[PDB]
Amino acid sequence: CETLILEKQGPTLVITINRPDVRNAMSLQMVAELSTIFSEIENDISIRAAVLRGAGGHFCAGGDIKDMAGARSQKAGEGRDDPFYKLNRAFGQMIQQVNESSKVVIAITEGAVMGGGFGLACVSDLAIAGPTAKFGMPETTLGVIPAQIAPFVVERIGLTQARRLALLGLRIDATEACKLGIVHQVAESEEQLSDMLNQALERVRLCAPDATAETKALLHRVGHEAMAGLLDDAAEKFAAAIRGPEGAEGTMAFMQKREPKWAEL
Amino acid sequence: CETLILEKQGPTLVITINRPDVRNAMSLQMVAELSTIFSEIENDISIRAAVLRGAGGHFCAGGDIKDMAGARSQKAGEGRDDPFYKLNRAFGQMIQQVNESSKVVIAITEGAVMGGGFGLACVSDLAIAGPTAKFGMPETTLGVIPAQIAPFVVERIGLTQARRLALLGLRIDATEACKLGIVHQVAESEEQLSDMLNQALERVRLCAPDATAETKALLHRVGHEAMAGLLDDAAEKFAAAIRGPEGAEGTMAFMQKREPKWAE
Amino acid sequence: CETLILEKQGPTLVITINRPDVRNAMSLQMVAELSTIFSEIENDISIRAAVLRGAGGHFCAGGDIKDMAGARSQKAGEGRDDPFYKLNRAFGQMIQQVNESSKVVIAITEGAVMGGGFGLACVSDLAIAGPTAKFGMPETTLGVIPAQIAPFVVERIGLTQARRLALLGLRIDATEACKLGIVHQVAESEEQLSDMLNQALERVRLCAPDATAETKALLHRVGHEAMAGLLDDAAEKFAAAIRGPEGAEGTMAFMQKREPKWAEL
Repeated sequence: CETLILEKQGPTLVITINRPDVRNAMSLQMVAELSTIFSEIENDISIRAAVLRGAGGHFCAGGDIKDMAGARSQKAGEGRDDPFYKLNRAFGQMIQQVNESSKVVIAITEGAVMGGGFGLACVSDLAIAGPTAKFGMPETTLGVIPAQIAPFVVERIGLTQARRLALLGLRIDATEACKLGIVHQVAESEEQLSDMLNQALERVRLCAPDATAETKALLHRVGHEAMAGLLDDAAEKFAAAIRGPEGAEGTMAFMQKREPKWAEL
Repeated sequence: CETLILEKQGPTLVITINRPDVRNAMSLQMVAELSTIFSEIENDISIRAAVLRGAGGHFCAGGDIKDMAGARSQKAGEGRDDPFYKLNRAFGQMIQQVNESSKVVIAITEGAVMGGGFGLACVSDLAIAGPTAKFGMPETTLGVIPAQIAPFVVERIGLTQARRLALLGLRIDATEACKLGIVHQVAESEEQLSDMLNQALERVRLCAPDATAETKALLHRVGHEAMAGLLDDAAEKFAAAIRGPEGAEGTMAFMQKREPKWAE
Repeated sequence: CETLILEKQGPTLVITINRPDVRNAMSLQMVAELSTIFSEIENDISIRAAVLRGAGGHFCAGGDIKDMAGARSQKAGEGRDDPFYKLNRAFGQMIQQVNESSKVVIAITEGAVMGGGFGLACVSDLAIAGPTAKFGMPETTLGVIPAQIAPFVVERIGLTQARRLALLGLRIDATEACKLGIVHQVAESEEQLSDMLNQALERVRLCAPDATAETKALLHRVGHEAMAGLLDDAAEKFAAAIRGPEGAEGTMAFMQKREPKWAEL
């Protein structure tokens, strides 16, 4: 990886965004590497959680002006052939992919949180903010549509709060972001961040990977199909988990007050 | 009823979940009794609210291990004839049915709130927690899918807050449950809990029964169909209500600065 | 306009509801004039924002009895032809229209906010409450279904908080209204109300009109079609904006550390 530092750490992969020189501005190249890492871990057993963090006290400054310059310089198509379409769309593919990943996705969100980075925060299972975290959508002030980001902001916090943020192009701080639900928690120091992150990784260790993945997929279906058919499907998944190896293991563990296999070390 | 105490009390049915010995663990039998009570009152016009409360300071400890034992020992099945399927699915049927009941459903949640109990709280029109209420999804921790509960958590508080509770299997206190919208209010004493309950029941007395039920049914349709057609249907319901008994009665009551008949 | 005082200031149309005599009870005539104004400005490119305010310290005290009496007098009919149908439906028509307007809609809500007024507040891009603001749904208390208003309350604040307000016929104050998301901010006094308005109008000045409009329409689509197809269309809108007058102008503005033309004082 050119753009990211990877580190295994028990059942959890730490992904550090590694371009502190340009405040982690997000380039097409990064997008592709993120897409790749998430595709590779998707059907991997040892990885239960993925932590997203930026090197240098900044999560993401925005896009990379260079990819835009690059795309202007290419031949103009008009459709999905247009280099600006292709450039922009890949941000949404990757964000959506991360949203639907079978892994527990944790975003540690420091300093600037913009563009693609704001999107990633909007699709995490847990987001923790550092006290300098700033979240903004200045796009319309530049005559640009926040096309790939705003839709995840609507899912994240709802239409009512998203309207205000997106259409007035506001920049907000960690405390307001937490109140709105962009992030779940705010840490008042670099220390508290660590504790909060560790507590959450503790939680990941105790939770069963297959059950966690099946649950997560059920959650994304709520509200997009009738509840009754969803619950039918949910009950089949329950019956299947009970008769499969994880549920078997989990029963034994509660019998003897001991930790289950997936939770050891 | 064997798992529930039913007490009528004006236009309000008080349903007390009554297995204090096992801190109100929810059994298939309880599921069936709840489902039956709610079908029976669905049209009984003298009942306007149902209050759900657990005896002995706990709402629901979880599922009944004995129902699972029972299912294990039955003959295994393919898919929807699997006994685990039937057992689990019945919980979601009851919860969905409570959610769509034409009555105003108030939940009073104290102590442990888990499994079916958590689901019921997530499906109430008003939920009031006592200071000791704890809400947890420990399921994935035991290699179990919280299949019939988590979906109602998502409906109740949104995907963003539900993914965190469910996927980290957290257990939260009343204040956090209120802040997220699992419950609407938190009492700080048993007394404050009674008063809030009584204020809510007073509001139920003042509200017209057929209009409350029609309104409720429309609230559930929002976001599951095109808004323009919903408003069309809603305007027909408006017209019908105005023609009918309650509208007539309601306008007069306001004209004569007096309580309407359903408030009696 | 018979019920409304209209005032233009910059690209902001200030619409003042003007029946202080009856605390701004919303008549069928008011509904018709509101719908007319929003139809006309929909293309007028000199208007960027519409501000809704009430005269005399109240936003809307409810429906107009006169319209109801009028409707009882008319020939009864069935379904679409029922005069009660017609009377009711038009309120939702207008509210939906205002919800989807291309303009940034700001609601300034004081005193009573009920009926159509509550509905409007629930479809604003930004709502600011003054300290006297009171929001209620007394309809079922009168044997009436709040048919046109409640569906927007559900979109505004969610089913969970809306079931309580609506089905117990509650009336709440400004700070509870803010906590639930009916309004986005609350003022302590008159002059704070003015600052908040001016700050919002400043943000409107800085945001480019066409991009604001395209973004707003993408936002209303979220949750009502598959995400992937929506991001497809979003990227198309992004490309077209980049290659349009507004996008070219905006990059310029940022090249020469100068305001873009749409910001022009």
